[PDB]
Amino acid sequence: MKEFYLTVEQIGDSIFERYIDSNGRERTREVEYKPSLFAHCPESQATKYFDIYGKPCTRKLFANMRDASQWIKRMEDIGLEALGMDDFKLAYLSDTYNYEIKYDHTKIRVANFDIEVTSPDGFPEPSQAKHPIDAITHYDSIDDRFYVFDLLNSPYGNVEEWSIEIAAKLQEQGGDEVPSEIIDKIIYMPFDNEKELLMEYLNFWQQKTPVILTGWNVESFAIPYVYNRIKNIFGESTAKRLSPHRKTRVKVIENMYGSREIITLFGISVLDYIDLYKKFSFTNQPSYSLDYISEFELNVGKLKYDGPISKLRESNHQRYISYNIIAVYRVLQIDAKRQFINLSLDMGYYAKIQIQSVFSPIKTWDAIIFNSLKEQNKVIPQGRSHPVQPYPGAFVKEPIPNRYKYVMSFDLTSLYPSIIRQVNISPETIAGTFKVAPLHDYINAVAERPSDVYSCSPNGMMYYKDRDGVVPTEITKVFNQRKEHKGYMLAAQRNGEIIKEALHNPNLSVDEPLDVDYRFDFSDEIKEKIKKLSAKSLNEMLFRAQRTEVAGMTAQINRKLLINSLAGALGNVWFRYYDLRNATAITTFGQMALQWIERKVNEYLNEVCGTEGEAFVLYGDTDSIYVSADKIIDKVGESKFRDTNHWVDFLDKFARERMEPAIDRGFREMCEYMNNKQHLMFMDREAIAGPPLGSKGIGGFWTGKKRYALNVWDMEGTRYAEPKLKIMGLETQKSSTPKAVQKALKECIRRMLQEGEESLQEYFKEFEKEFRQLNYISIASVSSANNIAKYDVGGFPGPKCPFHIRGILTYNRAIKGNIDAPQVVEGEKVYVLPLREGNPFGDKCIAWPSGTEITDLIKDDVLHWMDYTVLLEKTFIKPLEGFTSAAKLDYEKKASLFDM
DNA sequence: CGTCGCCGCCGCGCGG
DNA sequence: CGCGCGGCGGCGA
Ligand SMILES: Cc1cn([C@H]2C[C@H](O)[C@@H](COP(=O)(O)OP(=O)(O)OP(=O)(O)O)O2)c(=O)[nH]c1=O
Ligand SMILES: [Ca+2]
Ligand SMILES: [Ca+2]
Ligand SMILES: [Ca+2]
Ligand SMILES: [Ca+2]
Ligand SMILES: [Ca+2]
Repeated sequence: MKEFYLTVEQIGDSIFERYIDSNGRERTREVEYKPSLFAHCPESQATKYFDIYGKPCTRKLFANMRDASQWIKRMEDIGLEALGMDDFKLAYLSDTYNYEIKYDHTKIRVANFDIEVTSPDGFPEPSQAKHPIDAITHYDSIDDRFYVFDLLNSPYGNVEEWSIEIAAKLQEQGGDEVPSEIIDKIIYMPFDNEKELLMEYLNFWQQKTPVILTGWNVESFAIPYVYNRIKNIFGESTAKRLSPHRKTRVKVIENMYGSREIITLFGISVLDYIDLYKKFSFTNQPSYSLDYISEFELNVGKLKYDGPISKLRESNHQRYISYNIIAVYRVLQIDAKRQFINLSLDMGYYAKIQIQSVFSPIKTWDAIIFNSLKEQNKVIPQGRSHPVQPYPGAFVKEPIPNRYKYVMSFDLTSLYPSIIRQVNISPETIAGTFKVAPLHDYINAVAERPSDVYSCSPNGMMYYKDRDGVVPTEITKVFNQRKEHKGYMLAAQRNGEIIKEALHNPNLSVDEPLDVDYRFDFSDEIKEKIKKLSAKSLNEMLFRAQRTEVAGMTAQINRKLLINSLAGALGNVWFRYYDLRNATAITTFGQMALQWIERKVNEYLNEVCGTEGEAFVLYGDTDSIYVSADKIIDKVGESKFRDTNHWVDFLDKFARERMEPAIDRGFREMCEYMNNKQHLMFMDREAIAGPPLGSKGIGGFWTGKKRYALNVWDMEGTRYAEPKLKIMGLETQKSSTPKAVQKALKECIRRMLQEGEESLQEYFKEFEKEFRQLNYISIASVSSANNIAKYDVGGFPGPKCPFHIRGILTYNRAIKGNIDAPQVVEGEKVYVLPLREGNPFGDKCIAWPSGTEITDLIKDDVLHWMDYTVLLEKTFIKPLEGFTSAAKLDYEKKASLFDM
């Protein structure tokens, strides 16, 4: 096979590399790598190395990496550019793997672990590590086994061995309901003392050294606790055995609030799953406990136990160990679904970076670009110092707040990357500048043509048309990958809707799910078989369809994020190719493109309908437009349609056959105007929205910029079995809004758009009556706990203290002097509740860590003093009044003459 | 060390 | 609750 690296590190003058050899075996080597850097030379000397501007360079080969680094410093002291890859391990990887990397995931050791630490005196601080580690479950991807290390004797209690038999039994049998599919995969090892446990762990770690190290909060907890506990018991050199090269560093993350010291293990790539999940999942959650994320992702119940966790080992060691094992598997199950590890490996190997660098698009793009340029013997520029400067972004149209019955949206495919490709925006393609007219002049096509030679953006920039820049070239490759995966995703989604439809008539039989590839549209043959299947098989197929969809979503949306990050990186000072001329060229062009097509769509539809000056485009944001279709529907007449799907077909056909061709012509004209290198402004129909035929639903409404709701029947070619609410910006979409409130506000909107004013009034009235029965968690707001110490004055709110910080301070006073109460962690999420006047907490609100029940100490008092009225007024009624007034509806029935 | 736009809540200090 | 301004949180692109 083709060799591929596992991990790479620079230690002084040595590259330490772990890799898979041609035989598929893990090896390690130390290389005294001689790096090269470059300096400009006279045009009058022979060379094959040139910078991106075509200036000739001479290669400087160094005896070792430290010499190379010192040369950089001397070049700074002289005042001359030191060119080339100054991250010597990226140069090493480029030299060693001078080909597209084919990796075999089965050869890569992915370790998933978690630890248990019994602690009576509060949260066990990793940097102190003063309490015994009493359980480690370490899953190994290569062995496919859960290795369980269990402490039997501790200063906090001596316990019996864990029973695998009881762990397999149902909870109703007194068991732990450890899923049957992993029972045979548990290798259980009890220990009489913590020393032997840790020594055996390290020996085990030596035999099965993780390449990818993951788990839940392992970077902030498990890793530093294990390292520090071992350091406390045995000394540093023994702790350093967690690194295959025996080197570690104790380092902080730079922020703007506080600091936390994490452990860098040289020769391992740590990908904490919480960090994988936060970057790649495209959610914001009220809580990031594994219980919460597991319930959300997998619909599994919370791990249930009595008393505090600090007493669990003592009271019920059986369950303690089982819940440790189950916690590991749940991360595996989340990954099986989301596929973030797979995504990380893909991106990592593509860029030829340390895998853990996927968290950093700047590092990723820096390495992609460097490899692309090196292939052509081109030399990258030195990174420079730049002051942070604000620059303009997208255009957003101000909508007229109103109901909107029929709506068709259109959206530009991958806007910013396509602008980069169309215009040819790249560091080395800058051709010069032209004299800019006000942007509206370009929008209305009244400004003089920018250039007859070069490709232009209305910010004044000009670019070469003779050849593609490295940015367009490299961004196009990832874009194409993205497109493929989006194709798989949408097809899985369409297939899902076919299964949903079929589920309306399940056939009563014993049968199996069809063996199909969900990434491809179901054939007619498959459709007919599905029409003959039982609910059991259809539901299992739907589950499989939805899993394929999720897999496709992960692959596509994060490649989208990566290509969009290239456009953003051009506006970040740490990017090697930082250039505000290029970042602004993208965004200004975007503002022109949007407003230009607004004009064209308006001009086109006015002609179709025989009017003048009327606005059809009601809204737009960045690259999408929302077109009112009322008049199109009205021109045929609502009476003429058989059912909802019929007018949906009609709008789909009208958008695909009349509007899209007009949109294309309008954009082809803009391309010529700007003299761009390649027409790539592709604006397709996205949504078809409206109320059900014959109903009193309003279809959609806008309250303002980035705030609207639509009743969608068709989204980029996916015809839904049941209409789906597209809601943006409104309170239903915010992680800060109470759960039950999100739910009720969503149902109010559903009723408004699908059913009408009377249905909405019927629901509101019922919610208002029953609201006081809602569980306190379901009605708590959520916020992030930032800068607590800034607003802490003696335990009481300082000047300008935010509401939620006030709540935290109230909580702190209430729990003061209590070792075992959950402390609020700076930066993490809190639930927030209003408190009625004259409560014992001595303030108007209280906040506690999210995802958890509030400590039993103050729960009863919180539940008794919760201010439901404030809750109902602030989180529900005020948002609802905002919706309804915008939609010109009343949520409460107004009095009429009929009341006699 | 991808970006900007822009919403609503809140504290504050008004606003004769 | 009448109002904007700045801080904040949190999405929407
Ligand atoms: C989502 C997102 C968009 N944008 C900008 C760049 C996008 O091109 C532009 C439009 O956003 P989107 O329409 O959400 O995304 P897109 O056009 O790039 O991709 P798609 O084909 O799925 O429509 O807004 C960002 O800068 N960062 C982001 O995270
Ligand atoms: Ca635990
Ligand atoms: Ca788009
Ligand atoms: Ca599209
Ligand atoms: Ca059937
Ligand atoms: Ca869009």
